[PDB]
Amino acid sequence: PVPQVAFSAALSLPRSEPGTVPFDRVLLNDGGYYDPETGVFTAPLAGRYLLSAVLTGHRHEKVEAVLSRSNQGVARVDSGGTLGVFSLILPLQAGDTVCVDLVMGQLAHSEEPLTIFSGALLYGDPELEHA
Amino acid sequence: PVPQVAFSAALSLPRSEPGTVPFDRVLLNDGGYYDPETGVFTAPLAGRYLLSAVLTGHRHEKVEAVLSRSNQGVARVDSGGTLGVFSLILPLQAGDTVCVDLVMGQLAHSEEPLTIFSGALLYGDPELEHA
Amino acid sequence: PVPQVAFSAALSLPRSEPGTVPFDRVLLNDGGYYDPETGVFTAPLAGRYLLSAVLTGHRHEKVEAVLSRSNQGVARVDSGGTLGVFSLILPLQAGDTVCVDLVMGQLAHSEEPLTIFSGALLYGDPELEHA
Repeated sequence: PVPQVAFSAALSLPRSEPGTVPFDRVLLNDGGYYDPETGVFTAPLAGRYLLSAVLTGHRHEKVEAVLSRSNQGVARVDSGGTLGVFSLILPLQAGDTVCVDLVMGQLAHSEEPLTIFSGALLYGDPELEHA
Repeated sequence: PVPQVAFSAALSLPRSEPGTVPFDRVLLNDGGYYDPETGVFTAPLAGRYLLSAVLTGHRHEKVEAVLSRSNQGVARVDSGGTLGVFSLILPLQAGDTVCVDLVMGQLAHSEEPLTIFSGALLYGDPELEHA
Repeated sequence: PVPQVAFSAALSLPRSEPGTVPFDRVLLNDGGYYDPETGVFTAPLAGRYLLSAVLTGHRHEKVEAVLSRSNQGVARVDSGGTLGVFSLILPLQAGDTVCVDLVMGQLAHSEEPLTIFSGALLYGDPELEHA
């Protein structure tokens, strides 16, 4: 079959927001699949997919590292301003969910950056089984 | 059918040029399709394609943002040293034309950087119609 | 036929290493094909592939440029801290091998950074011949 799924959204709100930023730029993503408002990414794709996250510089320090399902830790989108970090590929389980850790030092500063999260389907698993 | 099109060129001229730079490194692009001398990109591909522009740092300030056909503004290749900015995907119309705006402040300095413009075909629209 | 090959490894050793870093994070690469311990990349893929190298900043100066088979020089993974530099595409010969040049100034400092080398197959040459 052909899952033909693509997904990508852009954030550009005006100024001071009440908290974290949602996404109003629907560029391409009918099913949505991964809500960037909560970051709860439910990926049924099953296959090989191209993921790309935009890394804010923020040289003021702190450690950003997104959790990865099945191992926790695992920085695929690593930002240092059984466990390893990867960027190109994407070892993800069917239905599993990814979550961002954003807490590595309390005494810090207050800020609200912006981030773009795109990720398009490249190839899906076409059975590929052999009894 | 199979449009099988790829296009990408590299710039590396010696030193001071009389103005903007052309491209003499033919890596892979028989049809050419998008003239990087004028930037008039006529894309007949129609489908999903992979585009990648190289961002010069130039921290000296000024705002670089490439125009996008149908809306004007629209920074897909955004560089800040209905309208939104995207990097991974590429919503382009068949025959559409992309153009860069490079004017956001007159009182500035004179310089001539270099830029690499690669972009390879990923998947094309194979009819996909259903009466 | 279907070569179905993917390859990518991650390095994260503890602290001071005796020399260059190997790779213990097997993310996806059964054949291996390109040993990152020596960098001797033997690519039989033959087709179009997506390559991505991670560039360490190292603003302390020096010139890093990976050699390219068939021409020598040719900086595909260029880092300046018949010959041209490209990043997206990948003009590689079947069986040829790529090697990194890491010597552009003797009077320098001693350091041992880390690097991630991923590269996944996109499309292979399916005969495409026409007597």
